[PDB]
Amino acid sequence: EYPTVSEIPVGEVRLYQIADGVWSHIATQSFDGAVYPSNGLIVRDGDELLLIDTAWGAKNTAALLAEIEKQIGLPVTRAVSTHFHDDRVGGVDVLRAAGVATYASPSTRRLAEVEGNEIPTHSLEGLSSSGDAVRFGPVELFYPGAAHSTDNLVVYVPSASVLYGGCAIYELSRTSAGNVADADLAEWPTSIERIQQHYPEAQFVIPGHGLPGGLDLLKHTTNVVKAHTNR
Ligand SMILES: C[C@@H]1C([C@H](C(=O)O)[C@@H](C)O)=N[C@H](C(=O)O)[C@H]1SC1Cn2cnc[n+]2C1
Ligand SMILES: [Cl-]
Ligand SMILES: [Cl-]
Ligand SMILES: [Cl-]
Ligand SMILES: [Zn+2]
Ligand SMILES: [Zn+2]
Ligand SMILES: [Zn+2]
Repeated sequence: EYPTVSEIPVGEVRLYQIADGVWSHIATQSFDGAVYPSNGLIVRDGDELLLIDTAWGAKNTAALLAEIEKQIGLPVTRAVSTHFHDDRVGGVDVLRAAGVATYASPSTRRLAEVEGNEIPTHSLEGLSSSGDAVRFGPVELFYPGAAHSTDNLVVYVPSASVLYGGCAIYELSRTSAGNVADADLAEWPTSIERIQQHYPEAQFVIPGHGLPGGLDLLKHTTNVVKAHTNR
């Protein structure tokens, strides 16, 4: 039942329950003349919610907050953006105005400022070196090293065995690499290796765009990235 790009009008947000207390949020955006879906995560944090990533823009992120209230009804109190690009931080201003405490690593905040993108308020400590992991409410944040971007984080939900890869992990239907201008193509396979070694127990893997799957999505992503490097 996972919604695909043709099933979500731009401006609307859909939620998909992955496991007890874990949802993905799915939105769509026009970009480069195409339409792309984009995922983030919602994790129950007691009687509150932790949000992972915006819904790629102010309008989409307002729709995200509305859909969360309609379908879940717990307040979003904190949000983490997993790298500095607009599908992760675009809409941070909307979150901030709604009383959400927004977070990102120091590297993400700096890169967002350089790029002209919205800047999450709070700085996450302990994620500056490859292999670093820190617990943050009901998730673990992991910096695997540079991949899709130099700052990209992944998010593990231990209670539900859900690994959220953000844009460092590709869905299976994507067999070519795109929008890699800020990527470290050479390090990306090694960074995925670090993810597999650190979260071998993941049952579900959620890419930044497209359908969830299992841990196969990690090897798939390595295969596609390597093929692009060699092309
Ligand atoms: C423009 C998007 C976005 C940008 C970024 O973060 O680099 C920024 C706007 O936030 N992230 C994307 C990604 O690749 O992670 C792409 S969408 C991806 C491209 N594509 C080709 N076939 C299927 N897809 C999905
Ligand atoms: Cl961007
Ligand atoms: Cl705050
Ligand atoms: Cl706060
Ligand atoms: Zn990106
Ligand atoms: Zn605060
Ligand atoms: Zn992306």
